[PDB]
Amino acid sequence: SGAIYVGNYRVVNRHLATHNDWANLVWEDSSRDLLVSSTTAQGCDTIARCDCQTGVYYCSSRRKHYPVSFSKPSLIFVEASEYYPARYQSHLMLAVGHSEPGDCGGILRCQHGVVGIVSTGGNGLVGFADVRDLLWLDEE
Ligand SMILES: COc1ccccc1[C@H](O)CN1C[C@@H](C(N)=O)CCC1=O
Ligand SMILES: [Zn+2]
Repeated sequence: SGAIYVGNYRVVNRHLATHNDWANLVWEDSSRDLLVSSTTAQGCDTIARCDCQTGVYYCSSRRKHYPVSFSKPSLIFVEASEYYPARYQSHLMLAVGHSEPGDCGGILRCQHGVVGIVSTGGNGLVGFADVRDLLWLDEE
């Protein structure tokens, strides 16, 4: 589990969104595994606006932050889970790292700010849903 709190937005994995998220919906995209809801309180996270390919992510199944090298956002085939059919997930970045299904939500960050959140993985892989192209998270 986990979310990004930027401005008056909450960014979560679409597959982990709550009823309150769906009842206060700003935007959702199944192909990216992302959903954004509105918040009453202002958040403290800042979004990175860059093309970094190195950063650090939080892994809840190890209580640890790991430094990683990761691929550029791409269209990558993801194996069937309890949330999605085997399919093509867009704007996904992969790295070598430990990951398990409850780790979705952990933040990946670079020197510029938050890059994205854990969305996939398995066999020493971890996939991150990028958020750096969502420029509207910085306003309104
Ligand atoms: C962190 O992910 C894992 C970890 C260990 C093993 C397998 C995985 C999966 O890739 C994660 N997965 C895919 C998600 C998606 N974005 O399509 C939907 C829900 C899900 O369980
Ligand atoms: Zn960066």
